[PDB]
Amino acid sequence: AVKVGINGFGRIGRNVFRAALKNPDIEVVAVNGLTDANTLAHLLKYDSVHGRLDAEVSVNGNNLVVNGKEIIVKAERDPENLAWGEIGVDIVVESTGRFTKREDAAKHLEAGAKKVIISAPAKNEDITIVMGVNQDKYDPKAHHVISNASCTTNCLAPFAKVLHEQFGIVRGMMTTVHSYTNDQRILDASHKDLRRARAAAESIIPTTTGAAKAVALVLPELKGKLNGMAMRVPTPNVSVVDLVAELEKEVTVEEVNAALKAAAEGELKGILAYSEEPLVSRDYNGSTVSSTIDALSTMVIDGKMVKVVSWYDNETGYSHRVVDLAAYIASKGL
Amino acid sequence: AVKVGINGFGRIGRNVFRAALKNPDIEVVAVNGLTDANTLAHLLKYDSVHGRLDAEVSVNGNNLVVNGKEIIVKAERDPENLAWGEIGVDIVVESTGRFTKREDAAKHLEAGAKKVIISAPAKNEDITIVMGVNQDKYDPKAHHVISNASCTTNCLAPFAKVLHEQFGIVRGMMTTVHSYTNDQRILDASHKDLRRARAAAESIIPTTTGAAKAVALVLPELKGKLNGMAMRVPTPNVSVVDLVAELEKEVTVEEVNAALKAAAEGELKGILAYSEEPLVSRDYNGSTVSSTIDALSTMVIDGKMVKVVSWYDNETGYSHRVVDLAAYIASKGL
Amino acid sequence: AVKVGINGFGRIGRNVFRAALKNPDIEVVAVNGLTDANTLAHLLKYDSVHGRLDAEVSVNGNNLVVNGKEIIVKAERDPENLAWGEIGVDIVVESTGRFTKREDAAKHLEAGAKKVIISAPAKNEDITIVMGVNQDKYDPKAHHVISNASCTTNCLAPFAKVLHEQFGIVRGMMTTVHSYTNDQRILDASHKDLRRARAAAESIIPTTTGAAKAVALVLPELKGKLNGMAMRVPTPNVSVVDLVAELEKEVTVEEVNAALKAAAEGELKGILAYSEEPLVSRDYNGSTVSSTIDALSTMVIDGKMVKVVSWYDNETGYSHRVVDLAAYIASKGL
Amino acid sequence: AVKVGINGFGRIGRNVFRAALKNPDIEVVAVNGLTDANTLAHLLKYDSVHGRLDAEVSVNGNNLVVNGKEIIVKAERDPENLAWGEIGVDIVVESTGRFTKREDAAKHLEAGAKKVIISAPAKNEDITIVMGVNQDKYDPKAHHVISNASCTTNCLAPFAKVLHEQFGIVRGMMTTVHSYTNDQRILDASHKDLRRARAAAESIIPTTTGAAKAVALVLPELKGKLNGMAMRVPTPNVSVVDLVAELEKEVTVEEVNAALKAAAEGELKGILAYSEEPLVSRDYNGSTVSSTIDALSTMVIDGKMVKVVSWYDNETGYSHRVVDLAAYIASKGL
Ligand SMILES: NC(=O)C1=CN([C@@H]2O[C@H](COP(=O)(O)OP(=O)(O)OC[C@H]3O[C@@H](n4cnc5c(N)ncnc54)[C@H](OP(=O)(O)O)[C@@H]3O)[C@@H](O)[C@H]2O)C=CC1
Ligand SMILES: NC(=O)C1=CN([C@@H]2O[C@H](COP(=O)(O)OP(=O)(O)OC[C@H]3O[C@@H](n4cnc5c(N)ncnc54)[C@H](OP(=O)(O)O)[C@@H]3O)[C@@H](O)[C@H]2O)C=CC1
Ligand SMILES: NC(=O)C1=CN([C@@H]2O[C@H](COP(=O)(O)OP(=O)(O)OC[C@H]3O[C@@H](n4cnc5c(N)ncnc54)[C@H](OP(=O)(O)O)[C@@H]3O)[C@@H](O)[C@H]2O)C=CC1
Ligand SMILES: NC(=O)C1=CN([C@@H]2O[C@H](COP(=O)(O)OP(=O)(O)OC[C@H]3O[C@@H](n4cnc5c(N)ncnc54)[C@H](OP(=O)(O)O)[C@@H]3O)[C@@H](O)[C@H]2O)C=CC1
Repeated sequence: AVKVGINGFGRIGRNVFRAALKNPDIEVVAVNGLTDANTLAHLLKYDSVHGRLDAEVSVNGNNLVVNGKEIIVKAERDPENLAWGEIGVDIVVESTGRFTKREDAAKHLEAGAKKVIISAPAKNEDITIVMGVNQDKYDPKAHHVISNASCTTNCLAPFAKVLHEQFGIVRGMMTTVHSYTNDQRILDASHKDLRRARAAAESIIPTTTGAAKAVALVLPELKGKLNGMAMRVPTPNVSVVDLVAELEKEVTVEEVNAALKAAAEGELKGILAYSEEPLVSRDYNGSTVSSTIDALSTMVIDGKMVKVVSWYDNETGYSHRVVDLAAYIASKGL
Repeated sequence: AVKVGINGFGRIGRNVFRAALKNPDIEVVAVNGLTDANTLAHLLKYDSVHGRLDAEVSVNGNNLVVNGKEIIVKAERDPENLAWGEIGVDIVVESTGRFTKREDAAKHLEAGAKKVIISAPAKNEDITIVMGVNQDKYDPKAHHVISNASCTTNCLAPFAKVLHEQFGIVRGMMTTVHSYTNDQRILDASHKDLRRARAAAESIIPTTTGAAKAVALVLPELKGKLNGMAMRVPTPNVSVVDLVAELEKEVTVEEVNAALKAAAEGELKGILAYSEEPLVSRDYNGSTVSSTIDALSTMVIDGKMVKVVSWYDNETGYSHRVVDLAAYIASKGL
Repeated sequence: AVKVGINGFGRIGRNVFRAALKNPDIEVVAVNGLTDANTLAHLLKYDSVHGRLDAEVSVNGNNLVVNGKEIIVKAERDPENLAWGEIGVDIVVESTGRFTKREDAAKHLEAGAKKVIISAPAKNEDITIVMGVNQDKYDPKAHHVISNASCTTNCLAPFAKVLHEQFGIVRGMMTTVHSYTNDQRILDASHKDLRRARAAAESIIPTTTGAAKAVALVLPELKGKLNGMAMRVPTPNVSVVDLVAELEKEVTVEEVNAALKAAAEGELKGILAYSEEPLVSRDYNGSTVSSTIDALSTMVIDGKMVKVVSWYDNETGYSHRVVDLAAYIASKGL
Repeated sequence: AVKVGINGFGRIGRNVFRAALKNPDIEVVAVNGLTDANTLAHLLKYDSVHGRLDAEVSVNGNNLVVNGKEIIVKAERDPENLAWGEIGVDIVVESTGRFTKREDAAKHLEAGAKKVIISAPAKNEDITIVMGVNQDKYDPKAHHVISNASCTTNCLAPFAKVLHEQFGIVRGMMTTVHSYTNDQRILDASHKDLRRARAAAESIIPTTTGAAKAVALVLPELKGKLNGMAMRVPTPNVSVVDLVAELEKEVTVEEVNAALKAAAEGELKGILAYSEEPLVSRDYNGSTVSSTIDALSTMVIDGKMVKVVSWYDNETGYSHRVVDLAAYIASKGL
């Protein structure tokens, strides 16, 4: 229903396009990338991780045709030259990873767009929203350049919000055993992060994460109470968060799990999910929720230190949340 | 000079042999497996994880000849029929993974060996030892079936000791991101643990570990103070411990790091290591220590919550421990 | 209609089941393994390669329930004690990998079955059949212990048949760059084959194959004309046969490609397929045909030496042909 | 003795460096990249595939100090601004993959160098040399910009030369099951070759090669009698060539294998090795030789068709021939 555009047709760009296909409220009408329509059609149809797209994918001239609907293809590397206004696009998904500072992503608004959602942590964005945690603090008048946050922050927040509401977190650390991404190297090559410079499918690669910090942007009362690290491992997709927190109240594994299960059926249905099954990561590939509690891994020590473990498909769940935010923003009118 | 017999020439047994060649104090004279000498020489000679053995390996009759010395090869399924006496083996390394209970491991004693080291956590053993932490508590008169704990416990124990001795650990949670081992499956197949039943090279597989609780055997005062889990990921060797604990005292990163570094250069030299280089797991493949602190990852929240990260080559570090334990026992006079 | 029993609920055993679920002409009524119904149930439901089973899988005591249907779960490691005769089973799929010699597979007949399908190259079988190539030679009154050959032979026989009737093969050699299977080791371990004893997910492993001479069994015209090898590589599923051959006739890539495409659209429809898309292995995961020609890879040198590349999902394509042979055999009287 | 400069400090540039350290005739005095000295020295020091370099590496100013010798680090994205002449560099190793047209490679000569070796196949290069095959055609007067060929052409040419010399090649096809390289993609991303645009570690990926045809640039008699393709698999290093040739004379495996053994221990020692061991890829990681015949894989059909399989560590063997060629050039006069 609401016209949308995707700048940067990559892992997240193509996955948002795939998710958009089932949302009614929105309609992706144009996409921009650095490649031709034929490459774009191929990468869109066949995916190593997500499989063959189930739709009629074709190319007419330099315009994609998916299930009969024509999508316009651009190759304008400079975001102010896209002309979103010429084609009616109201929402633009910024997923190139290059325009995360508000002044750059703002170029889309220059080009005619009304709202810009950045699929990554940002700088000086008008607002940071994690669906299920603070979409409500959104104002159509004041927020135009919204950050959807990171995939890691999307997994953690929802169940950090419950844990906090319920038992209260005094402090905690998280580690995300995360699959590799396109920001890494196939074989030892230059990278600013000397660890990410190393062969991705060959080692456990410790790296930084600002996801633990970022959650304070959506859960202010958790400011200065969390921190953590990341460990990129040799799987192509699906990651897991392992949170160890000291709470204010005294609990047991059973009360902690009952709490998460309740939210998963209540307020966070669709965002937070609860699994009591002993699954592995390849089983979460295709998961649309942002966070699935591995109930079997919950642990308590001294009645005050919990260990919660959550799964998340960094591409599918996050892409879906981009679609959700898009459609939510659109419903608040613009 | 002390004759060593190895039962179960697999990953730990072969590596223990490899490590044994570097130490003259002991002499491996016998090895028991369930294949021919020819299959053993090849598997000993070519290692996918560690590379070719630097030494002459040959097959004479059905005994191995490594650097001219002939090693007796046995094919006794039943430990009771090994006759370690007939050939003078003094210490036996029990590395089959099948005889971790006193009932079975003791069969080696009844068969003529004086001491047995189980290269894994055991049941009803005379004593559980982690070198550098409590070997001093070994009693040559009272202890015959010795357990050398697990590779995880060996990693965490030596630094847990430091943090505790000098700071005080109220409570802690751990996660070891572990390479996969031969107890897993290449493709989905039957397994007691439905998690380790899944294709090892394809997923991040959460599983259990008694390592955390096993620290209490070697460090009695940390009984019931720490607990944890594991996450098997797609790498062939090298693992890492992630400990998150609450100290008695309020420290800083530098504070913690100073203590671990000091310990490694003095107290726990050769056992505990300290690294300030941003390395990846592959870099630790071949490392002989038990624990190398990834100093760039030490982290503190509030001054009370610490996160320390430590690398350990699960096969090489551990096997050099088995060799050091076997040399220490023998020094107490068999 | 026909009632089926599966002996060895392995990768092939469970994928044959998944395939059968869709077919009304057959009916899986019981499975045997070396584990409990709860383990089999979980393995049948979550697959690391093919994903979750879209059906209702549950347990009823010791029995499996799948979509309202009850499947008998046994755990008899000796075919002699299977009693298929008692439960009404007509066709038994022998997919353990341990009973491929008539002397062992015929036990199923003695146990009351009417036909046995060996899911691998057999010894002293009654007939080896490659659907599409020679199921026509199947005699219902004479053949009862049937071999469905190997996944590689099922890939190769279809197009070698076509090229041979079309231009006639004079001699050729093939290599199957194959995915690793459960017959290999995770990390270096004992194996009847020292190539296969090496860490599977770590190297390109040359190994032997009987698939190319086995072809002679279904197309005797090609006896002593073909030969070949295999190289197991680090992918969990999907393989590709590489055939280079000397032709009786001089041809063009374009002629060779036209023959193959015609056979796929006509005679060999559903077994031999043809593609002109620039695809990779992950793309053929789920494929039901036995052999898919990668036309872009087709080459010709001197108009006499050709090269033909074909894909095959070693688990799915092969699992579907077992079901196909099951229904064919059935229809011919049982 | 002869001062060398390396341009492009990548997998091939750093490996040539490791090689060069161990060669008395050459001396790398300078390297040019596109990143800071510290990033370069960490990449040189730790290698995920080859290990920790045994030599003291440090960064004195913007220069690298290796084993006491200071190496000049430049960061000129443009060849002619390199001033190789000022610092007295005679031979420049071109390993960026960007200056393969003799016109671009000539810019080094513009900048003061006397000779340029392109570590890849070139366009309009002066002479293409494969060590052991045609280094004798090098003319110190006529040749300035020289191509060392590709790792694949270096594996194929030496045994093709032997086969055609002893038996005579009527024609043949080849396939190099090759490891992935930096020109590939981590996860599905834009690429000129749609096969290479796919996740490198996840699939078997069929691609094209110039190798088989490029053989004629070293062995002209073989012009037109060869062609092949490539298949990159999920291994980080070490490749294998699989040639099936229709020979002129009727031979036996023993005869094909005897001729190869002779040359390996005679005329081509150092370049062609011969193995009768059942080895796998990981075993050739670090081989300096250009081609090792897997004697066990040698097979022949109809007395005229043969298949010979050869291993080659694509980074190390090739990096050792560049140094070799460099040293041979130095010997002929600069
Ligand atoms: N992968 C994941 O798990 C997640 C990633 N993200 C974030 O999303 C962003 C992109 O990541 P991801 O999709 O993973 O990576 P990709 O590299 O797969 O996607 C980035 C895309 O941007 C395209 N691109 C670059 N510049 C332009 C341009 N100027 N105009 C048009 N297209 C352009 C690139 O095209 P080309 O390839 O031609 O260079 C590429 O297709 C980053 O901010 C990342 O941190 C957030 C959550 C999850
Ligand atoms: N892998 C690692 O990183 C570490 C492992 N451990 C422990 O070490 C032990 C071995 O593990 P790992 O080395 O990985 O396993 P492996 O599976 O590689 O080796 C096990 C060996 O035991 C042999 N074996 C089994 N039964 C017998 C028997 N009855 N008589 C003689 N030989 C026998 C096997 O022969 P065959 O192969 O023919 O079946 C096999 O080589 C386990 O207890 C494990 O928990 C502890 C620390 C680290
Ligand atoms: N995988 C492939 O790509 C293909 C394999 N094949 C052939 O299929 C056959 C099966 O192979 P695959 O599916 O890969 O292997 P798996 O190991 O997964 O399956 C073998 C099944 O055999 C079971 N089994 C072993 N002994 C018994 C017994 N005595 N009684 C009951 N069940 C038993 C195993 O149980 P458990 O694991 O609990 O011990 C397992 O469930 C082999 O002949 C193989 O050559 C043919 C085409 C394709
Ligand atoms: N890899 C192998 O197995 C083999 C490769 N080759 C050939 O070697 C060449 C490079 O291969 P490989 O090492 O694999 O690739 P890499 O990408 O690892 O190396 C490319 C190197 O060149 C650098 N670079 C790029 N442009 C410039 C520039 N303008 N000035 C200075 N430095 C530059 C890159 O730096 P940066 O990373 O910061 O961009 C990088 O260090 C190619 O021609 C390849 O075909 C030949 C035999 C074997």
